[PDB]
Amino acid sequence: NQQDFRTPEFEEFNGKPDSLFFTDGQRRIDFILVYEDESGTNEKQKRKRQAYESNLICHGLQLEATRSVSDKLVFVKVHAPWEVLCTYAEIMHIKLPLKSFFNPATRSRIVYFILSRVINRLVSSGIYKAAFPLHDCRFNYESEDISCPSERYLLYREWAHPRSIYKKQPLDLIRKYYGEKIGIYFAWLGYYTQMLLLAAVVGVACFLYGYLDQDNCTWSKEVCDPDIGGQILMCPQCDRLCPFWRLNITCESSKKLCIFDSFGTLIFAVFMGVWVTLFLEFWKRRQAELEYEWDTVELQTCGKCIRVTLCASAVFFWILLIIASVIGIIVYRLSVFIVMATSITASIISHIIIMILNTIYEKVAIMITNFELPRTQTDYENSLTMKMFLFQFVNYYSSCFYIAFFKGKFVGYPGDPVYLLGKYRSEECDPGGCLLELTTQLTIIMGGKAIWNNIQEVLLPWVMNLIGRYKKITPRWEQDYHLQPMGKLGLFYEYLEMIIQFGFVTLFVASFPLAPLLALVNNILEIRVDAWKLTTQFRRMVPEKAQDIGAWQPIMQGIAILAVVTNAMIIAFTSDMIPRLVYYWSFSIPPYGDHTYYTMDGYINNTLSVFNITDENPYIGLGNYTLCRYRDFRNPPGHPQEYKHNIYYWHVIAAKLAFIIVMEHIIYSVKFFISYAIPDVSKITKSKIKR
Amino acid sequence: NQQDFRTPEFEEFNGKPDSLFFTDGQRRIDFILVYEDESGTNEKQKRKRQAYESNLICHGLQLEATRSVSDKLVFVKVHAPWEVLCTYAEIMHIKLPLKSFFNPATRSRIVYFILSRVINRLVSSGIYKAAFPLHDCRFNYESEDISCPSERYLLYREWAHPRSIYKKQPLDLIRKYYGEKIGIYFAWLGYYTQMLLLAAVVGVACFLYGYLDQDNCTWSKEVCDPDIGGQILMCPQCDRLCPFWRLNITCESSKKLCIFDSFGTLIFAVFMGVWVTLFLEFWKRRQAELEYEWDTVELQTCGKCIRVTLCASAVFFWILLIIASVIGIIVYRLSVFIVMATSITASIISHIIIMILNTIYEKVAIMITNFELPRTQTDYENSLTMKMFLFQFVNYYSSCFYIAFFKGKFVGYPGDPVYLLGKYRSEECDPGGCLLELTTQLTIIMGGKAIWNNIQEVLLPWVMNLIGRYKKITPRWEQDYHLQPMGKLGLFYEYLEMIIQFGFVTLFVASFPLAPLLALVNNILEIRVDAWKLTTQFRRMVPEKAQDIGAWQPIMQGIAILAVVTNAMIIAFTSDMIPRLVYYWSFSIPPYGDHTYYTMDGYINNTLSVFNITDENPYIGLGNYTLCRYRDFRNPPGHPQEYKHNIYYWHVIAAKLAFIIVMEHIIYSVKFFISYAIPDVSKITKSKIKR
Ligand SMILES: [Ca+2]
Ligand SMILES: [Ca+2]
Ligand SMILES: [Ca+2]
Ligand SMILES: [Ca+2]
Ligand SMILES: [Ca+2]
Ligand SMILES: [Ca+2]
Repeated sequence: NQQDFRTPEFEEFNGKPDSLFFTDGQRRIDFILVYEDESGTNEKQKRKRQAYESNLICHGLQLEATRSVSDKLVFVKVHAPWEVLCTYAEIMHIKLPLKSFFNPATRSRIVYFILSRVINRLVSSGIYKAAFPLHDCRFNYESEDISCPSERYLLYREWAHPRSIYKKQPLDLIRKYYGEKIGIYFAWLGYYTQMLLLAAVVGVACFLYGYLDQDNCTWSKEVCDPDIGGQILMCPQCDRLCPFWRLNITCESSKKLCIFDSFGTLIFAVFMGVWVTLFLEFWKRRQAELEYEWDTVELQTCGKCIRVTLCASAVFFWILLIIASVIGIIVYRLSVFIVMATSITASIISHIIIMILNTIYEKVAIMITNFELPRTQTDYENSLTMKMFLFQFVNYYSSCFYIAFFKGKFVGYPGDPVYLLGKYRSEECDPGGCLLELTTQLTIIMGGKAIWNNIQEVLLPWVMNLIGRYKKITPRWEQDYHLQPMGKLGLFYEYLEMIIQFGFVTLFVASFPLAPLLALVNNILEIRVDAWKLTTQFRRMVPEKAQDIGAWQPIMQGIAILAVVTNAMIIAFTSDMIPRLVYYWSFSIPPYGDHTYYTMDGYINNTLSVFNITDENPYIGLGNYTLCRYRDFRNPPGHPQEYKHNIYYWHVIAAKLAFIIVMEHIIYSVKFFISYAIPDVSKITKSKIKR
Repeated sequence: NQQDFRTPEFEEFNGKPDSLFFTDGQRRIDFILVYEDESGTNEKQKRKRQAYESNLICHGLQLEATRSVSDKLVFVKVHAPWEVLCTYAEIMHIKLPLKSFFNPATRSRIVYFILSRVINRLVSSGIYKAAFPLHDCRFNYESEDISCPSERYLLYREWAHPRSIYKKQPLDLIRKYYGEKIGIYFAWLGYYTQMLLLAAVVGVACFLYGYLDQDNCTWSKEVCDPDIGGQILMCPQCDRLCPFWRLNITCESSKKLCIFDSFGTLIFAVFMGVWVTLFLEFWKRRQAELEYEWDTVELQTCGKCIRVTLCASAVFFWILLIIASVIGIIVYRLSVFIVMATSITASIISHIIIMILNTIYEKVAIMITNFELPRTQTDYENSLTMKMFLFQFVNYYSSCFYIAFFKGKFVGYPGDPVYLLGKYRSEECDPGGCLLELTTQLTIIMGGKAIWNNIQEVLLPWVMNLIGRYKKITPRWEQDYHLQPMGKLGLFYEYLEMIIQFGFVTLFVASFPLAPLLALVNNILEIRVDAWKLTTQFRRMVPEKAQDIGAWQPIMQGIAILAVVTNAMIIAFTSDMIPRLVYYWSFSIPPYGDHTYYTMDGYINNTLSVFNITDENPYIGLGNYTLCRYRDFRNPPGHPQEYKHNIYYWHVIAAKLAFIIVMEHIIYSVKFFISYAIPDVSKITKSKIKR
């Protein structure tokens, strides 16, 4: 309880490079302590460190210290004797198998439990420079010690090196080396990859179905036809900045659309609702099986309500402010890049700004909790998880929800457009369409940002380690000291990235079916990059235990429900499928159309709405034209209700709302049945539980 | 393990009238068995019963048998000695309080558990006529024995007597006397009554709001006025059976409608969604509180899959057939009663037919499970509960779903109506409207059928007991013998009645807001009737333990979700609120209407569709009239798309679908937020859990 004496056996030896034991070699190293003290704060830190070391020795730990060969830094070796291990294995409910004994992971967990009971406070307040366990050896080389297993080398060879990309994950080795959280993260990632392979082959089937009929989609042929889709002259998209345009750029746009907008995409969206349900249910079953195999189950006012309400209101205000900022920044970045290839540059500029404001968002997300922190790890972690996920959701998915549900959805007919305010003429979608723009944005996100994110993940920790080493034989503790410490909530970031990808896959799956395939390739690379940067660059973290992914499971459930709603809204409002269907059924018939049987020909001409120049009148300056046609269902000019919504408009909007209702109800019913018909715990797992 | 000897101490004594003990008086009676044997089957029954009694004696029980004073019926008293009770309280996980000992309820439960382990099989195969515990004393009189508590007398005086209808439920006494199942049923009933009081005062406020504005609803005044609602001549409701009618019966019909069809009803529907959410959440908290207080927490292939699928298919087929039978019988009973008071007679005829087919439905619901019975009580009971509830749901709620969502919804214009087949002209709703018919049906159900059900519950057990006694001092066993035995799933029927009432309250709350009040009165009477018939009429049941209401909780969750959907559909399709709203907002304006500002005057004339006689033509025979109007939004005759749906129809249907979408999404979001914001277990309950 007092700084009676210092760390015993203060001896220096760095000759053995890959020795995890002490100088005698009898006992291994379950933790390492780092401090620099030789150069009024200095004496206070010295006294407090001496007190802490004395407490550690008195509790039963053995501390042996050495100084860095490359001086002023002193490394202290921490080991738990046999008695300490036995007594804290009796205290901490550890599921030992009863028919050296403990793998180094659980030993380091025990010693960190001891440090917490008597550790992060010293490190945070500059007292201790670092404190960590040790790796077995260098990732690329076998350990010099024959006795010590070089399982880090094995994990680098068969699991982390890109050359073994196609091999199955040794999901038992990574959990026995790193811990249950890392192991369950990688198991969840692998299962997610398998389900993505299933959804990806189904989506490729749908894509090929839409590609084989690409030569028969009548509307796309008419758009490409110069005799039908060339005669149609459209109205300018913006004010005084766009000219009158025909419908022949929409030739290529609509070929790609007919590929990406057909019955195959709707079939795939229904299948994807089913597939999300199956993914969630079978992950519940796999999670139960992993819980059994790994034994993850272990155990160890008015003013306050007013403050909670005020903080929630402040968080909501901040979220709304960031929503507006993201929408404005993407609109103004598009405007900047106006004066394709430009999309990629705009995408990377938005990515850099998003990462800057993401760092800002992390800072504000810890600040908001700073004055309301219960300091209990589980609830604080879950609250921070929810808040950070809300922020990331806001950013990433607002950039896409603006295109899907807000862009072009609230404008008017060319005569008297919807003028917002002093700066007005709110942008409408591209000539290709809102759906094609959303598809291109999702493709850019998936492909380009997955590639660049994996490259950054590979390089940034490696770059930091390289620059740290830039500024001869070194022991294990010194080598581990020159490694990036994976800070607080590091695995949280990996889970967050994968949940963002899952939201991208499921929420907007009705736009392009290749999202599961693009996520499949990304995940196949992601397993290896996350394994490699954890194995080689980042310093080894103390193992712990987790029985599930955490708040990410409720987050995924909410994303699934929101995905049903969002896919219904995408097929109804963003997509053009329902107007085509309504024409083919109830407007190519004698009461409205002229065709005898239900067909699709003469659809583009009949859908578009005329607008003659009877309206400043900025349109006459653009050209000598007199009538332009726009993507709306108003009455023709000269009608008694001209520019007002006509019978066709309300028919189509009723069909859209009816489709939303029918699809949502049927999909929710099927999801309810599948979740009901699937036992969340497998029969084999029940049988082995009975034993 | 052999029939070595009979029941010891075979003596006859009936002098003591309310003696719960044996002849000696040292030991109380924990069970009574009924058998008659003095008159090949006889000797086998004698041998089997003697073996059963010998086994009971060997296991530790003491059995004394006496014959009835009024012969051939012999009653056997069953007592558990101190050693057996102690050893089985050690066996069965009983939470005895440590700072005669056991209350007779748990003693009876233990003895019944012993009988089951070594009782129902004998009763089923005529071996034992009946097997029951005994009550302490007569309900209306004190116990003759001074020492014995007269807690049945106390329950009658304070809780079962209708004179104490305003008292609090002695919810601890009823669970300590009857058991945890009955106790939790009555606790749920009391909490349901409290929440019904809340919903009832709110609904009375909404009804008052609709009743005060009864003189300001313009459309009802127009209907009543002979100048507007009298000149409108409507088409005959049926073919060759109904005449041309004006719109003046709809005067009174619309007065009542404007009372029951107003924004107050919509506000109350939203509030009822919130109230169902709060009811479920606070019942979860109350159930946790009762689990803590009462300590209810206790513990003690291809061919098969094909058979399960076949059984599910058979169940679905039977359900559909019963749906058809119920709709056909109600339609044909209405037809019979055609050739008000007639509704009441039709209601009671339907009630009699419903009870007959309910007996048949219980028979078929046990038959379907007989050949697939796992024989484990929990799963088989849950399956039977779900199937029987599905059947009762189909009956009760299909009689109303036909009126709401199908009657008059799929018909045609009077010229060439929807002719189904050889017998055709599908019936349209009454001149008052589908909503008024639904509200009248619900009022009949609630008021008349609740009063009649309570009267039947009071009389039928009492009448059966009277006729049984029809065919001088009688001891306890003989007194209990002449009582109606609450058979299998007896408590299930009470729960089913209350859940049917809950479904009527929640699913159709958008029709009339007095449903919560009518449920409140019914439940205040129901607590007393269920207490009285259980205490005085029905024979005592063996106590059991249950920590929740059972499958009724998932059933109520499903009913809540379906009630959100059903109230949305009722307000949209069955109710006329949305057409009125659409007229007032977007059809009393210059583009369509003539009025300057938004108003509701001239709504009835503008909504109805004209139809001149240009069609057999049964309409000319009925009268000399030439044009009639009908409740549809077709084009006027002579239009280029005459009798086809017009702009008004599609605008109205789009608004109906949009309201369904918006209301469902908002209500589900609010329910999600409230269930999230409310912890399922109370804070005080958590604090006492910590102790
Ligand atoms: Ca990545
Ligand atoms: Ca990653
Ligand atoms: Ca399930
Ligand atoms: Ca009743
Ligand atoms: Ca009852
Ligand atoms: Ca809750």
